[PDB]
Amino acid sequence: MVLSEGEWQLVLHVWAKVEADVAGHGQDILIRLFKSHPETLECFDRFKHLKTEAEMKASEDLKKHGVTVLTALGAILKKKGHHEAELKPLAQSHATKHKIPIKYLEFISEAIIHVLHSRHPGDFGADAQGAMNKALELFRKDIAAKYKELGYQG
Ligand code: HEM
Repeated sequence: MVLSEGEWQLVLHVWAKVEADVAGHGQDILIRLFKSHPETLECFDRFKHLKTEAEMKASEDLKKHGVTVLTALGAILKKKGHHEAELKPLAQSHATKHKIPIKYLEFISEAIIHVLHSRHPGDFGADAQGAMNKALELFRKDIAAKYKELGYQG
């Protein structure tokens, strides 16, 4: 994959909006993931009992984890594909400790796209959606290659 500089700019321009309310984006993303693909909730021992959207919005622990996820993702996107150093510790933990399959990274990618549409209509048009899709796909493909370098099938 090779994104155009334009595509990267579309990505980073919408990312600036995410940065204006990182915790709100993070909550909405994790909640949308858990709603759309409930099996994913089982991966979080401390959260896995939460039932309703309002319950999840009140979890300080879920909100903190959202920030943690989006901070790491932000640093990776800003590398414009030159993210081997940032991916390594993340592949390590997600392959070996959390045991997350690549398909669940696909599920969270869908949730990111939904939330960006939900919070930023007018500024998340087809072109920005396409560029964000491509950046997230690159991320997932590169993680999957890292898993295999560690000897794991993601
Ligand atoms: C954009 C995609 C993702 C990013 C950037 C991301 C990032 C992170 C970061 C930075 C951490 C803490 C440090 C670490 O353990 O490596 C973490 C922990 C974790 N991640 Fe992810 N992650 C993503 C997707 C997922 C998905 C889809 C799942 C499960 C469905 C998952 C499950 C977990 C779990 C279980 C932990 C440990 C949580 C805790 O006990 O506090 N991750 N992730």
